[PDB]
Amino acid sequence: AIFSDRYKGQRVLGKGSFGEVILCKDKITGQECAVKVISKRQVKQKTDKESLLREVQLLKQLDHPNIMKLYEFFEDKGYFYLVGEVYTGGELFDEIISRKRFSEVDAARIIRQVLSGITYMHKNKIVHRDLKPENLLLESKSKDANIRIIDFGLSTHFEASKKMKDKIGTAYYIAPEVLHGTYDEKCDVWSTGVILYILLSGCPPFNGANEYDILKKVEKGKYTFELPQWKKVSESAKDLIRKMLTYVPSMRISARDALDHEWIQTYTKDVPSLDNAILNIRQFQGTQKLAQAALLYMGSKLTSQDETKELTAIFHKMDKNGDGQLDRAELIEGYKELMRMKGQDASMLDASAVEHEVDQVLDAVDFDKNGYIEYSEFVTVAMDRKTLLSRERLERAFRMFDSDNSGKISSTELATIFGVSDVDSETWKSVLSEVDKNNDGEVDFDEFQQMLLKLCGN
Ligand SMILES: CC(C)COc1ccc2cc(-c3nn(CC4CCN(C)CC4)c4ncnc(N)c34)ccc2c1
Repeated sequence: AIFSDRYKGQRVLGKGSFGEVILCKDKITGQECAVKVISKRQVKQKTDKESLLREVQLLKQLDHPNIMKLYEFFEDKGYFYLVGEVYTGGELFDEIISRKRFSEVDAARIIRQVLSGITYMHKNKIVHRDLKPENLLLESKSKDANIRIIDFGLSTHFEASKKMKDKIGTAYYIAPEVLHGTYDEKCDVWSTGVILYILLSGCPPFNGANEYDILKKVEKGKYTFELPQWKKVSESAKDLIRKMLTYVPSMRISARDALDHEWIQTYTKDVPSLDNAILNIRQFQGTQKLAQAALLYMGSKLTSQDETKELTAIFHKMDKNGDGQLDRAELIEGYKELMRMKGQDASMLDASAVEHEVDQVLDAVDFDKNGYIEYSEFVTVAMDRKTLLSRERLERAFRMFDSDNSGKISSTELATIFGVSDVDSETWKSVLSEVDKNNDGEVDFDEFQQMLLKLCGN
């Protein structure tokens, strides 16, 4: 069975752990699904084929309201196609920051759902290991929507990326025992404890100016509740967090036992709003998403340098007599040749999607698609479109982060952003000196963009 014989791509949702995720549709039944596409060249398997196939077969039979439903699995020479149920509510934290109030009742209802999901998967001997806020999706845009946990089962069968653009926001949530090599299902309880701590305070329990500093704190395992906003929080919530953030996993509370904890029993069956927490989460989230967007922008610029020259070289080879003109079918053949090697665009997984993409570029530049075309102009527009989309994505993240609409990001804020982005301190300061030549101690959007261009060799 071939994935593209059955499914057509609608639109790219985004890059998640291990691969890009595409909204797809069954060509016969019209069923919509969310397909995670793992490139075999970029991601290495940890287990054999026997093991992976059996896991998939088990997962397809499992069913729980707080776990993503898996429908199908496909494999070809280059990729794995993981076909799951599509959820439309987005990431939990993105919904949380938009609401006016947030209490321990809201938090307890959220955590009960997470613990219920984890409990169920643990009964079936499946461990997540990489549990974090971006793995908590809302089933729909409804106010009361269930949480659906994504990526259960993946870490067991695939090695994680070492690229920082993939490792953003991982260090806060990882259990200490995962760092040293001996771990079991209890690591998921630790990660949920970290998430709970953040839900109630808006600040990570283990924090630092860069990834390795965060990991050092995690490894020591020590945290406190001495921040002012913990005065608002019930002792039972702090007691549960303690039990989930117990260092020795054998002494740490199980997921199933946490469901029976006083705090869950009291607050899920009077309570003020955690206003300081929601403000801190908004800053946390904003900071995290801008760091991610920065890395993705820089990644997109490098992909463009690579793809522009490769696409030009492919068409040069095709252009036999060398007059620079190729027809639409040839442009498709060359663009296929390109996306064939590169694992960048997952929405270009079959010939039909490539035909469509080529037509969109020709329609943008007002070139007639039924005659011969100046390929060098096609390349420029095809790449400039991606450059523009990348620029616009970054800008939206910049505006989101700039919550007072000042138009600026301060040096203190840059340190925070670049710290999360794990860009070396003297490196970004060096680039800031290049861009900020009046010692303003702040950058507008274009200046920020220029700093990022200088941080990826431009
Ligand atoms: C074979 C199993 C162990 C895992 O298989 C799957 C299959 C589909 C998946 C789909 C997603 C997924 N990922 N995403 C979107 C993320 C993609 C990146 N953006 C920036 C943030 C959200 C989804 N949105 C709606 N529904 C979904 N199911 C997803 C995540 C993990 C998945 C794992």
